[PDB]
Amino acid sequence: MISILHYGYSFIMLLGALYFYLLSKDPKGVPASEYLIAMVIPLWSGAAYLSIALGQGLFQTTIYYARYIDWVISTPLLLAALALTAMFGGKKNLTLLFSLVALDVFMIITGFVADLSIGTTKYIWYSLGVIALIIILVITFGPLRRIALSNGTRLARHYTRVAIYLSALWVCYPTAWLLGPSGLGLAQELTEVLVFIILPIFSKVGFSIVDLHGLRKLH
Amino acid sequence: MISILHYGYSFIMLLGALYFYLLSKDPKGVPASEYLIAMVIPLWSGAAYLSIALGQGLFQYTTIYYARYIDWVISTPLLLAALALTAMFGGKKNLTLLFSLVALDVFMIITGFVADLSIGTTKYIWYSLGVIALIIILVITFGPLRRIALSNGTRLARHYTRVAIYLSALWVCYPTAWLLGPSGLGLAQELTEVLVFIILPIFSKVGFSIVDLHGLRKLHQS
Amino acid sequence: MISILHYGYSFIMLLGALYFYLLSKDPKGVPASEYLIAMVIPLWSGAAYLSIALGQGLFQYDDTTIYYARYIDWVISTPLLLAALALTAMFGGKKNLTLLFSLVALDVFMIITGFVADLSIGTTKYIWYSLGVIALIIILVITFGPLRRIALSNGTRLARHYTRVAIYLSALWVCYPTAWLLGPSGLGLAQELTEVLVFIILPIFSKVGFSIVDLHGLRKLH
Ligand SMILES: CCCCCCCC/C=C/CCCCCCCC(=O)O
Ligand SMILES: CCCCCCCC/C=C/CCCCCCCC(=O)O
Ligand code: NA
Ligand code: NA
Ligand code: NA
Repeated sequence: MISILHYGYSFIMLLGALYFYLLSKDPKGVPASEYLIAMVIPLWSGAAYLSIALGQGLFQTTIYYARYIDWVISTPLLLAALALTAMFGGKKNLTLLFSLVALDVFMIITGFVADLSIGTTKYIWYSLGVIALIIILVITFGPLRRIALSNGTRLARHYTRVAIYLSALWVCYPTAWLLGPSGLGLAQELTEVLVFIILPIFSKVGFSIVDLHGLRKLH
Repeated sequence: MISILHYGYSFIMLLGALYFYLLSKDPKGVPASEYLIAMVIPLWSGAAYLSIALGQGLFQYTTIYYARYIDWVISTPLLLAALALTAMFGGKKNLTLLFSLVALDVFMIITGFVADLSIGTTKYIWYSLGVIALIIILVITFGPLRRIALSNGTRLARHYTRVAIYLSALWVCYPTAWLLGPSGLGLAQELTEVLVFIILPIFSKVGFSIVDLHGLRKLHQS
Repeated sequence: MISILHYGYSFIMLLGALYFYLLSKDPKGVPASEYLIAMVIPLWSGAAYLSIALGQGLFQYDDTTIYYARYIDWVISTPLLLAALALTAMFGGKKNLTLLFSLVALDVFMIITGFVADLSIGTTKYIWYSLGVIALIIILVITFGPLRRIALSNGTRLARHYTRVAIYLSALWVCYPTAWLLGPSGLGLAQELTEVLVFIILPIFSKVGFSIVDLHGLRKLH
């Protein structure tokens, strides 16, 4: 079951990538950079999840290490997408964007180190990752939202919608991680696998459908 | 012999790097970034192949020359950056297209490494994903990236076309050698593969940048 | 004691990061990028040294302990430190990102040769070490030559600040390979505990000390 769920996920990622590629050819005022980011996220994730489907991107708790290889690239790119949405039609703040990238890469590395750790040490690393996530959300709903508001009512309305979308999904990851085999071990592996199949379909493909459709409608 | 071939390779990389350094001191309208990229590629490749010469950048698994992937994951995106910057010479940069090539290329090299670690059907899935990435890189090279070159005038576009064809002819030899040698079908012997992955990169790295830098320098006015 | 020294270091990195965050809130003409770099350096280093304090970021190898988390630290914190130095030289003028990325490439190479030297034994170790020292010498040539000439092109006052931080950085930087060679990774003349103390005290000055000196001096131009 675990193998065919990962093959299915990789196929959905490939269809999302092809959809974003088709949109890119009639871009309706959205810069090519947004289409490139929207394609890299699912292709990279698709490849990492294909490695799990093939029996390769895990070692035996089972550590699904290919998830961290995925997220360490896909998650900073998602925050770049969200930052570029806030900045659409205005000056870029690349400092703020790279602040999110740095927090996010740190967050994913702490999760990988937490997974390889035992006891108190595990929850130290996990806590540092959660703190990085809180700072990401403070930026999202604070200074980054203020840039979105500076770019007019329609853009700020779209940004708010994708900020809530992204944030609601993002808080689910560390919650599932803590409940599952990597943390307290209350949730079963098969549950956790389905959560880390379904959540990222929404976080990667769903998010960029919502984001690119909104930005395109501003044309 | 395999150790000595890697030492010789590393020495040629050093000479190439020092030659590009010397050109950089009299740049003839070529920006400093082209000289930097042309130096990093052979110095990085030189270090990676030195590790193979010393017996460190390889392991038994059949021998995996893993230091080749450490080499290519840096030197190959930089070579595509060089090609892209040639297409954009005298005109506006399209860094979105440049980074598209980087992303495709890093993915291609990683699928190679994973293919080398794999056995059976799995090996050929990773290899095929790498080949698809290469095909897209060549579609970009001869389609949108060439249209940028054509926008920068006749002489630049002629040079771009020479460099693009030179790169493409060498680049298709890599996955061809991979598939024929011990990592794939095991038709060619280890030594044969080693010599191909010594001689190809001398032309791909040092050769490419000699052609590219000389062609850009010739466009210089006074 | 080694564990407690690392906990104390991480705490000092966190206090430094918080000080730079507080300065960033009233920035006095210094761009946000300088404050971000000044925060990332100590947070990253603090995390890497936390892994040593917890007993994770080290292993036994040749009957000696490799503090591998130092190289994880330095491969990110050291290129950021050179970026901070380069941005100081360019303050009030056109950026030279080519020269900045030249220093980043040299620096990342230098740290990687150190890591490989640490994993090596005999002649091989000193080959890798020597390549990293060559990279450091080139970094220092850049720092006191072309990068200082950029600082001089941004006027007397900026160039005086640049020269101060260039000397500060360089004096600490030459200590690292010196300690490395004397200590258990090299000749084994200095004891493990001495090398641990050196690689605690030096980085407090290199990371937090450097950004205090750099940011105070830039803020005073306001
Ligand atoms: C945890 C990994 C650490 C990686 C560090 C990455 C971030 C630090 C680097 C600095 C980025 C600064 C960006 C400068 C852009 C200025 C232009 C602008 O603000 O629009
Ligand atoms: C050892 C690993 C090497 C990794 C770093 C490689 C860096 C090579 C890339 C070149 C960057 C070019 C900088 C862009 C130039 C813009 C114009 C300028 O301000 O000079
Ligand atoms: Na976006
Ligand atoms: Na070029
Ligand atoms: Na600075």
